[PDB]
Amino acid sequence: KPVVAIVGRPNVGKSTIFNIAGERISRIYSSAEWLNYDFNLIDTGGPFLAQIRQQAEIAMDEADVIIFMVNGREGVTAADEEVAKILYRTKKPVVLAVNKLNIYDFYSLGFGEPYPISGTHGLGLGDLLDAVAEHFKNIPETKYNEEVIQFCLIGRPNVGKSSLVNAMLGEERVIVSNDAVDTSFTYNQQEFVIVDTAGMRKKGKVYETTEKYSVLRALKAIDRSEVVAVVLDGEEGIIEQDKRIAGYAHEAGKAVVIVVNKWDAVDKDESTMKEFEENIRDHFQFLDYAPILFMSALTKKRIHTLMPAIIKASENHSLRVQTNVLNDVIMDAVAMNPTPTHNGSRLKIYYATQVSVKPPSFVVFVNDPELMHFSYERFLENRIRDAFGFEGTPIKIFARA
Ligand SMILES: Nc1nc2c(ncn2[C@@H]2O[C@H](COP(=O)(O)OP(=O)(O)O)[C@@H](O)[C@H]2O)c(=O)[nH]1
Ligand SMILES: Nc1nc2c(ncn2[C@@H]2O[C@H](COP(=O)(O)OP(=O)(O)O)[C@@H](O)[C@H]2O)c(=O)[nH]1
Repeated sequence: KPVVAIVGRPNVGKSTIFNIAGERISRIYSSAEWLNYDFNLIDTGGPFLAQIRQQAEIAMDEADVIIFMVNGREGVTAADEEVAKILYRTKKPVVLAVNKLNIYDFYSLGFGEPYPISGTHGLGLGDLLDAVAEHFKNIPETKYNEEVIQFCLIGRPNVGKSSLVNAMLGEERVIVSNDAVDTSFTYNQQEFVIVDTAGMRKKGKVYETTEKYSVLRALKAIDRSEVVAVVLDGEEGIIEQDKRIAGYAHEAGKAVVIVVNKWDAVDKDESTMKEFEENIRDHFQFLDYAPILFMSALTKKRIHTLMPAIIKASENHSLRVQTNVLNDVIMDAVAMNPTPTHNGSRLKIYYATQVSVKPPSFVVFVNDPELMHFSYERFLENRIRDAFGFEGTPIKIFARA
């Protein structure tokens, strides 16, 4: 079922590698017999920059996974950087392949680990194809246009999720559209989809006789979303079940916004809001990046703040940083906070780059990864946040030799 395209400037060796393909499906090719993997290929044959652009465009729309190819003998070229600069506009997985041949500043292209390959005898192909196949189980069951922002609202039953969605969808800036498990709409003319509103529209038809299926349904909604709105009940406060879904959204690397509903019903004061906020921070210690919003679906108070926060969390989730700035910020962290020694060896940081988006992920090339301690990693994380923002999203840092 899965579809794969190969993209790159001309003369990097795409034809040799492509020619992994068996027989044409009458365009689309099936994978050859020797491959222990099951997928289809899409051809992209059919001034210099605009004719490269056509290929990448088609690949981005149809392919589930994209192999980005460069030439090892040339190194990274501006032409490669341009193809890179197009491929940034997709949320579909890209895997980088270095042909003809060392593997240092291909990380600069910003797609992570470069997989070296030769086409004469197919050296490196196993590793490449394993890397591509790993993405197959994360392919969207339901497919939307690239522009659409997908988010979910999850929480415990009777926290007012349905009320919130109806309160949100009844605003002047919103236009509701017209696979009716999801709700489509625009807000300030941007397209959005709320994942799994069917499970939210379930009651009235069905008695929910146990939470265990609701929770598993919510985990699946999360898998499909870029932003997760975790809704807490203002009246009752945080109980133990709240933590599970939220931890899952965090571990899955999704953008998160915390929403406290039913704020109309708490006995307010300036102190009451700040106490509830710090209580969230104590119970949800892994969601420090997540903004907290107080609103009432009932009386419509501060409902207008929800969509701007989803947009912003979504923007930061997809943010791609410049390498020179990134390395300046990390060297500024090392200068303000000298690295801890380890018996007799000090951590040295050579170079940093971004390896992916959604969530933002960074690789730091070091001496030895073991000397990079959890606490110092957290320190780098915080320094990265102060320089770039990143509100609403987790970020990942990995040290590599
Ligand atoms: N030495 C070496 N040369 C290669 C390899 N793969 C491709 N080439 C050469 O690079 C050239 C570029 O291939 P090309 O047919 O332009 O593929 P395109 O990317 O679809 O244009 C080919 O003529 C190959 O001879 C390789 O693994 N090793
Ligand atoms: N006091 C108060 N009650 C609310 C608010 N929002 C929803 N409710 C009530 O909470 C109950 C559960 O609402 P529902 O939308 O079914 O929550 P869901 O289980 O998350 O879908 C309903 O009876 C609503 O009347 C609010 O902002 N304030």
